[PDB]
Order: sequence, then C-alpha cells, then structure tokens
Amino acid sequence: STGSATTTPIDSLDDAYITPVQIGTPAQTLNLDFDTGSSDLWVFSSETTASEVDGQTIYTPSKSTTAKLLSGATWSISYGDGSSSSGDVYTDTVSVGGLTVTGQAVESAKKVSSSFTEDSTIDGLLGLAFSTLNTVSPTQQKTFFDNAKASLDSPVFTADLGYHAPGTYNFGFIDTTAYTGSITYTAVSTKQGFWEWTSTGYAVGSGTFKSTSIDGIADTGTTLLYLPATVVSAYWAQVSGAKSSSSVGGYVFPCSATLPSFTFGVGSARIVIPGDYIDFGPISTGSSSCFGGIQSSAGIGINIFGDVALKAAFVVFNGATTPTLGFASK
Ligand SMILES: CC(C)(C)NC(=O)[C@@H]1C[C@@H]2CCCC[C@@H]2CN1C[C@@H](O)[C@H](Cc1ccccc1)NC(=O)[C@H](CC(N)=O)NC(=O)c1ccc2ccccc2n1
Repeated sequence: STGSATTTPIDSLDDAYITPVQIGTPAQTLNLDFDTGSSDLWVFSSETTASEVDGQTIYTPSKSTTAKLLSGATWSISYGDGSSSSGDVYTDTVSVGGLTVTGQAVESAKKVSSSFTEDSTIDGLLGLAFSTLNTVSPTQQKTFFDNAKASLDSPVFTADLGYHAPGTYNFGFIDTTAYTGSITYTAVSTKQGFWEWTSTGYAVGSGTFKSTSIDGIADTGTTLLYLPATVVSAYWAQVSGAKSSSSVGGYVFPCSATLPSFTFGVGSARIVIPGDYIDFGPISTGSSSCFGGIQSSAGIGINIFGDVALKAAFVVFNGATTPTLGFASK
C-alpha cells in the first residue's frame, strides 16, 4: 500500500504545516501537524476542557463506531517551547492520503496549554519519530508509520515541504518526479528516538564550504533551523544590521535586507536554502525589525534541522531495519 497527502502552511510565514487526517467511522477529518520530532498522535477532542478549545476541529470518539477506549491508558507530553497536552487514549481507524491503519492509538486531549488553544489552525499532532518516544502509559503505543510499515510497498515516508506553498507527505514510495538529481542517503542514530544524523558542513551565500560535522535532528515539527553559535554568527555577519537580541529572543535583521542563502552538507551533496526562506517577517506587527530563520541551538542541547532546512529538500525517512535519511535538491 501507499498514501499521499498534501501538507499546507498554516500562515503566510510557513510557521507550521497541517495535513488532513481521517479518524474514525464515519470519518472525522482533522488537520494535524506531522512531527518527525515526536511520537504521539494526539487530537483536540470532545473531552478537551471547553475553555481550552478556540476554533479547532475536535475528534468525538462517541460518534465513531470503530473507536474503543484503551482501558487505563493516559498520555502527557511537553514540547521544546514548554507547550503541553495530556489526556486519555482510544484506538480507532486512521487514514492519511488513502493509507489506512486500523487500531491506531489516538490520544484524546483532556488538557492543552495556552499556545495550542491560541492556534486555531492545528487540531493536533501526528508523531513520526521512533515509537520509543511515545508517552502513553502504562503501555507504550506505536506511531502511525510504525503501524503502517509492514503493509507499505517500501518502509519509507517522504517530506516535501513547500516554500509559501503546499507540499506533500508520501508513505510507502519515493516519487522520482519530485526532486532533481539523486537522493543522498546518510546514517541515522535512533538512540535518542529521533531522526538524528550528521551534516558534513555548511556555506554562507557564495562563500567557501566549511567541512565540519554537525550532529542534529530532522524535525518537521520545528519551524526554524537551529545550529551551533559559531555557524549562526557566521551567517548573520553577512547581513548588514543583523544582531542577536536578548529581548526578542534571537537574531533579528532589518526587514529591508536581502538575505544570503545557506548551504548544508549531506555527505558530498549540498542542499541550498535560499535567503528568502530565512525571513520570518516583522518581530511585531508594523516593526521594521524581522525575525531570522537561522538561530542558535546553544542551550537546546541539540541542533535542529527544522522546516527552514527541510523545505529546501526532498527528504526520505527510511524506516528499514537500519533506518537512514535521504536528501535531494528539488
Ligand atoms: C516531545 C519530544 C518527544 C521531546 N520531541 C520534541 O520536543 C521535538 C524533538 C526535539 C526534542 C529536544 C529539543 C529539540 C526538539 C524539539 N522538538 C519539538 C517538536 O516536537 C515540536 C512539535 C510542535 C508542533 C506544533 C506545536 C507545538 C509543538 N515543536 C516545537 O517545540 C517547536 C518549538 C520552537 N518554538 O522551536 N514549535 C515550533 O517550531 C512551532 C510550532 C508551531 C508554530 C506556529 C506558529 C508560529 C510558530 C510555531 N512554531
């Protein structure tokens, strides 16, 4: 089997991407943020504290003839910015772009933090990291991909995120028309439960490539590109007026600037992020100071190849016995 679903930016800045997911019988379609950095499929629901729902579409398990309460199971998760959610668990039929998994754990939110409430466009998350990170207790549950894998034509999924445009998540096949040149595969460590890999270096604009190992994770659930302070300083030094602002919380730059590209290495291959991809717009409405799309990972404890990087590539998440990651230009 295969599946193919369009993923759409939630706003004009590509702050995140949402993908329609069918849950239950009859289908209830929710727009979920596919997150290769986490391993829980959770949704706003009829069980979510009423005051914490503000425009999201909810899953109502009582209206699904295939929903079954997973007895005694609960979940609770906290993300990189301290946002959080928790609740109970059902199993139900879940379909993505024509690919169907029966008995998928659907984690129904009883509580969500303010950041989730305040974002009406995201109805929940669909985790695509390794199932070892799933938070369901006392019996850990499998991700959608892990459940589907055996049925897939090939044990892979691909992320093809758009710049200011929709893109595609495919399951079970590689669309050879969706990229240019070849796909370069690179080793993955699953020790921390992430799609963790090592970039071979970087360049800023038309500058010389610096060969240096940068360990990081491919995280579609993170908007920006977080890299070591040395690398980030070298990038922003090429932008007149750019500065790291403690008050704003990172590098900002004059909105009048034309940004240089940023290149990262995948083995001997090179992925070029155009400068425009690195502009996240005014820091506050009407400001002429803009927020940068490349930020320091210092104090995070890990580098993050988030959407800013991933959207410049066609990315293969290879879930074979020994997982690997593939990157192609597009
Ligand atoms: C939960 C856990 C399993 C630990 N996985 C993680 O926390 C993973 C994996 C790594 C863990 C160690 C630290 C680095 C990454 C962070 N990621 C965070 C990853 O799972 C999570 C998914 C998510 C999506 C939507 C809304 C909330 C949360 N993204 C995040 O925590 C980051 C935080 C940030 N500001 O960088 N969220 C965003 O980049 C983000 C999401 C939505 C937005 C909407 C509008 C405007 C900006 C937006 N920014």
